[PDB]
Amino acid sequence: SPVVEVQGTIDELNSFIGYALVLSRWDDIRNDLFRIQNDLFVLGEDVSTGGKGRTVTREMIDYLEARVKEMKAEIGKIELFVVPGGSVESASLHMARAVSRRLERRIVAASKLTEINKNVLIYANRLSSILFMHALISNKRLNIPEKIW
Amino acid sequence: SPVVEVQGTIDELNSFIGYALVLSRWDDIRNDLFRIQNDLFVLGEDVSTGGKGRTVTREMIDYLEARVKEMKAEIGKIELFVVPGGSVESASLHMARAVSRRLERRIVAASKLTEINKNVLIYANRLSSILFMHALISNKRLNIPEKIW
Amino acid sequence: SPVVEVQGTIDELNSFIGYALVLSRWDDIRNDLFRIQNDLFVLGEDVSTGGKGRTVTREMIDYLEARVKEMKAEIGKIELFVVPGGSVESASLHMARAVSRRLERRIVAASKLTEINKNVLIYANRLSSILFMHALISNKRLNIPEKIW
Repeated sequence: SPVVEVQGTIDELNSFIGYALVLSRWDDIRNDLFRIQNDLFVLGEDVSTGGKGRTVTREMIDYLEARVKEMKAEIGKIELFVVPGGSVESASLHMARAVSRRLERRIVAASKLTEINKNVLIYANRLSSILFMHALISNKRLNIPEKIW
Repeated sequence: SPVVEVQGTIDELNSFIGYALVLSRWDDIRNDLFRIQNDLFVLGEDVSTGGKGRTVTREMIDYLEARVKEMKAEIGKIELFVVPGGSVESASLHMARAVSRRLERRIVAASKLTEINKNVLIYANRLSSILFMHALISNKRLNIPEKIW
Repeated sequence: SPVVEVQGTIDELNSFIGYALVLSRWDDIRNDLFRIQNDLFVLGEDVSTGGKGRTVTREMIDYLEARVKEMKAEIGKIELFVVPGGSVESASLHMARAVSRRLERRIVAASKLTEINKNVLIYANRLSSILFMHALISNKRLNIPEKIW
């Protein structure tokens, strides 16, 4: 309000990511998540300072994209319509992903009323993607098959 | 936006249900929850395709109602103002229930701007009810009394 | 809608608090949380009955403030920009805190359309504060250092 809603959602997302992090059992995913938590403070500042302070960089976005590609290689084909769940590790990541998608919606809504750097929405979008991959990888490493609709 | 918000909330709800499912210890509740997760994909399609694709059926609604009646028989009298919590199993179901109630609110809001089949809101309403019953049953089976306000 | 959104958020918050309560390992925090869950029913009635029924008292607000001061003494200096997480106990409290902050936003929005007692927003604000302190105390007692951005 106008960006207070976005800021609040970033905060909520960060808390959900912290929860997923505590449950994660792998260093690569844990490192991704901790990096993201720090990136979210930058995203918040970018949005709040109208881009006058620290800003979301293309490098930050590229890291998420690179990790997504790497994990897609580990998973292989991804059948559409994955039922979210399986393990608590994956479940927590799917909940975090849902909040990240809500963040995307809030950014889009706020952008129509206030100026927001394009990298903010782009980062949020890539974050939703990496969290989905984290969820799939977690189940795979725990020997839990995905259920499809 | 107009239904993007509803779709996003369905997604969030599905993730919370998946979490509650992983924590559940009984086949009847687990089966209800998995059925619901699949029903939510149908609900999403109904809303997105304006009812042109798959739609929420009265049969789907009736199943939830039948299960609610069955569980009400197991619980007996339900004193109003149950403090949500007790066990992690029940706590997760109460969180899922809160999101389902949010889904109801989002459907009502969207229905004033776009056409949405009546079965969509009805299903969402019954879902909020069954999740409440799941929470009560879970505590009962775990020997945890409910706390009342 | 106008206060239906506030009521729904209070419900969601109560469910998140119940989750954090189940995970808590200390009587002081557990007692605070249970008191809050009961206070939330009062907050809901205050909002719904337009202040005609039970209302949020200054005493209820004072209790939260007193507990916050007490816990600040246990923590000592609080470096700004705490990354939410560390333990599942703290993570759940940070998630609850995010929902409480959302409640604050919803109350502010609703107050511009309907009359709401000032104690309602004040209580919500203090609740967000105490949950943050609960999260810090939980990690401290579990020998988990906070991570700072």
